[PDB]
Amino acid sequence: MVEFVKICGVKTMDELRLVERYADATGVVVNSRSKRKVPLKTAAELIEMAEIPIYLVSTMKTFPEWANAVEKTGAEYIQVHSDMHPKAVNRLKDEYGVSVMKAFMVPRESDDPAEDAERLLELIGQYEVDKILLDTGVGSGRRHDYRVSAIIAKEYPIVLAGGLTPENVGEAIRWVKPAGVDVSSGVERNGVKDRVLIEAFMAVVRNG
Ligand SMILES: [Cl-]
Ligand code: NA
Repeated sequence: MVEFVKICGVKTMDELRLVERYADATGVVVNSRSKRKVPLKTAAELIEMAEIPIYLVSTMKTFPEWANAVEKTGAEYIQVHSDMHPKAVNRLKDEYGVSVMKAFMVPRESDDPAEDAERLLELIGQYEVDKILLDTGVGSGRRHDYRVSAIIAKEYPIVLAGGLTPENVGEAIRWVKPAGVDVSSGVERNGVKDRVLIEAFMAVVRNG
């Protein structure tokens, strides 16, 4: 049983209200290399009208960048998609009172997933965050990424992310057994959050 579902990358009020009927959390992307990027003012509006937790999602690297974006948007939740220092992560929680989900890339430095898993756990232990997101990759290495993530998921209630779709999320869940899943383009139709795709995704998460 997955307890947490996040649909990331809402760009409009229409996409937000749709996602809110299904997801435990959503996210709005700023100051990042992303098709879902919106200006800070646009993110500030979605953050104000959201009725579920909405993450300010970004690859911003430095404290002043994050601090400016938190001041301008009023974000309560942030998703740090970068290797900003745990000390800088902690400064944001104390000085702005935000909850943090930290995203980690799944390393592919060994053919044995257990060794990539050991390296990943030592990086994760360096942070004090509400939530751990594991961002899985593509191609043939994806099966390796699931094997790594499955080891991590025994130690932390991780959120599994990366290329999830209605067609493949069932295998990802019973392979990795995460506490949560995160999906973006897998529930888009021509780049718009799509109700029928979301319902197909949720059916798998709730069924088995
Ligand atoms: Cl936190
Ligand atoms: Na705007």
